[PDB]
Amino acid sequence: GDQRFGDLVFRQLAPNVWQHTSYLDMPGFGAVASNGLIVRDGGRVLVVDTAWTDDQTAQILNWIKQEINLPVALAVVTHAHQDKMGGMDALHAAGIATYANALSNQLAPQEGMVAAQHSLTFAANGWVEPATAPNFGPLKVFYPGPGHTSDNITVGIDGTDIAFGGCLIKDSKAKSLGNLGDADTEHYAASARAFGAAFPKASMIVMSHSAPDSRAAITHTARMADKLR
Ligand SMILES: Cc1cc2oc(=O)cc(CP(=O)(O)O)c2cc1C
Ligand SMILES: [Zn+2]
Ligand SMILES: [Zn+2]
Repeated sequence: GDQRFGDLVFRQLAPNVWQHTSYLDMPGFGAVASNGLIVRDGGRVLVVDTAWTDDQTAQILNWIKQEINLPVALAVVTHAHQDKMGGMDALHAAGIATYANALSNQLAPQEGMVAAQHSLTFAANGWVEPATAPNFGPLKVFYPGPGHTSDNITVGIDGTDIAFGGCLIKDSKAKSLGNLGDADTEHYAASARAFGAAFPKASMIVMSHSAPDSRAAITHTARMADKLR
């Protein structure tokens, strides 16, 4: 199931979808895994989230070249923290068009991140304004409200049972909501439930720091966030 490729791990989730996993030593927390996605859409590849670092992200591109061998048309990154945007320079060095929530791009410099080239904006109901996400193919981008961060976004993969919650969603056995340093504790619970409601048929919930889980990940994350109120 898991394919080790250098210091990264890749796991196929569906015929056209793989999870990428990279690791960073956090003093006091061990070597922390972070997950993103790789999607083949016909003759091109779409990426959700970088790895923690430029070098790791270049290795994702190397894995794509060896295992898929199609151009990477774009990447979308799901908030302005290192696990999701730390490898932006590697995407730009490779010539890949990059997208993030406008707010993520605004926050990127102060977070020590490099902004994506393009900014996504969202309707009042949370769905991305399609003009800002051209050529996204099966990627359906949804802003659920502030939670893990104020800028966190989520992605469903049309034609699959997969939805990606990023750092907003924790697994059904998680003991905490993780890093709340930039979290909106008041709105977290509602944002988690809004993610589930935006992707009601998604049976495989992919997230940043745990293996894919059932929809119980959503209901359990929302119960834990209730305590922050
Ligand atoms: C323990 C911990 C602390 C953190 O402090 C930060 O400032 C940013 C992150 C990355 P995050 O997972 O929040 O996107 C972070 C991650 C972990 C595990
Ligand atoms: Zn984060
Ligand atoms: Zn995280």
